[PDB]
Amino acid sequence: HTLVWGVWVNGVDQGDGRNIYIRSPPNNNPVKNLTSPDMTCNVDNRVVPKSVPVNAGDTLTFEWYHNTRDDDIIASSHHGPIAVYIAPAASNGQGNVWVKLFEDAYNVTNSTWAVDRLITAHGQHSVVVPHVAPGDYLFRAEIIALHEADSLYSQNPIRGAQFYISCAQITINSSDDSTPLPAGVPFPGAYTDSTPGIQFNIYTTPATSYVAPPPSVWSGALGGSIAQVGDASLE
Ligand SMILES: OC[C@H]1O[C@@H](O[C@H]2[C@H](O)[C@@H](O)[C@H](O[C@H]3[C@H](O)[C@@H](O)[C@H](O)O[C@@H]3CO)O[C@@H]2CO)[C@H](O)[C@@H](O)[C@@H]1O
Ligand SMILES: OC[C@H]1O[C@@H](O[C@H]2[C@H](O)[C@@H](O)[C@H](O)O[C@@H]2CO)[C@H](O)[C@@H](O)[C@@H]1O
Ligand SMILES: [Cl-]
Ligand SMILES: [Cl-]
Ligand SMILES: [Cu+2]
Repeated sequence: HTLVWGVWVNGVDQGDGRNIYIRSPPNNNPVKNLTSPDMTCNVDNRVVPKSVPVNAGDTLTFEWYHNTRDDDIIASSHHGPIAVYIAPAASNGQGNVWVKLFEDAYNVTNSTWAVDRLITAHGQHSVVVPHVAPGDYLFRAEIIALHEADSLYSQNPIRGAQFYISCAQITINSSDDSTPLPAGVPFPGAYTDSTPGIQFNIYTTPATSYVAPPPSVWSGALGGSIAQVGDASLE
């Protein structure tokens, strides 16, 4: 159970974005039905009044929290990967539009899941804004908690992979468009019961064998991190 509080741009806090520039759901419960319309941008996908201005090459940091800002972030049980996707905003996240900018699943070097590192990072993970066409975008940050993913939700709706999905409205102002955004995948639709990384038993299957759900990270993506970029406690 986790939500996005807001974003930072080049280490500058853009302030509380909930229901303002984040398409916030009413609560931190997960989405679990892979064919749900809720897979796009969680259960309350609608235009919110603001979009955060960025330029190509800016560091864009998502900040998650559990109950209050800069708390436990997400229950430690919720091991799993983190991904960020981008789609043009006029799509409203519909159709073949979502392009993956970031993936971090299990780090063999550190012996930690992305979620484990997200907690240590006070809920902060970042991407480099890509060199796409100037305009309005949705950045879809997705945490998959795998602690009940040994079952398919479609088998047993009390369990399944858990999707914590948050869509931020971002406006890309200055961009040379050196990497035009291609068509991408649909949500719902990209993940199915047979997709690698959706059904996974973390109790019996080593995390060294985990394969995150496709799609692969786009060739235009410039990278990211899971690391504290801003200190919320200084405000
Ligand atoms: O035993 C089932 C699994 O429970 C996980 O804890 C979650 C609880 O089941 C869930 O009810 C609770 O939901 C809270 C939420 O955390 C809180 O922010 C909100 O204000 O109220 C909700 C309703 O009470 O969330 C926790 C996760 O934080 C365990 O983490 C898991 O190990 C266990 O298998
Ligand atoms: O960040 C580690 C993460 O990498 C995943 O592979 C990506 C990589 O992140 C990205 O830089 C490159 O552009 O594409 C590949 C393929 O999608 C990998 O799938 C994860 O297991 C790993 O934790
Ligand atoms: Cl939970
Ligand atoms: Cl959310
Ligand atoms: Cu939870």
